[PDB]
Amino acid sequence: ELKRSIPLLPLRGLLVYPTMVLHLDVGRDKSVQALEQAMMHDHMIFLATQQDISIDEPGEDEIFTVGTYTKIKQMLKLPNGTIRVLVEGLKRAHIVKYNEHEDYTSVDIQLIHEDKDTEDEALMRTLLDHFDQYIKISKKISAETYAAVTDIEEPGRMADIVASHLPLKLKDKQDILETADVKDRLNKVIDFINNEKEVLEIEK
Repeated sequence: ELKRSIPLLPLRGLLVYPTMVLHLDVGRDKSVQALEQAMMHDHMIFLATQQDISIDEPGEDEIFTVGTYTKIKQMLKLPNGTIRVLVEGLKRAHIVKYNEHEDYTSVDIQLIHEDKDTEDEALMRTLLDHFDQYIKISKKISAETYAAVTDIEEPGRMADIVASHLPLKLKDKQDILETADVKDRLNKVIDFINNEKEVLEIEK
């Protein structure tokens, strides 16, 4: 099944699956044009993740070929010229023709099909069990960690140890190591925790 001339929206550091519903804040000129172009027609767009998160104008080489045929549900034009859109993934599809225009990129795609056994039911039971084991195990580990860190009397040592358990990029951990001053170190770690807390709430 073929869909011609679908406006392309390259995602950075984010992947949308069919049936997922989320808000997106769009700013790249060529991305807001793609949105605006879709709203002038059937409200459909093609979301495809960029491979290199640092590129601002990705060519076909820099986007994955398979992505998600998507529906714009609500679109809001912000003060600054940015757009806040609510989208819903519908179907997976693959780029089959790349129409790079001046204002935005457009793409021809072919919808991909799948598609409930009694095997499938077992596998789901297994998926849920392992997922639950993994949730249970994180909860258990992090608790033991909180209790260990609780009994630490030295500020410098508490800042280091708490930093070593947070999901921080290495360069951030290195920053902590490179912060000799204990008060400065504690502050940075507190701040890191806040970011990690805010990021969690963002992804939800």
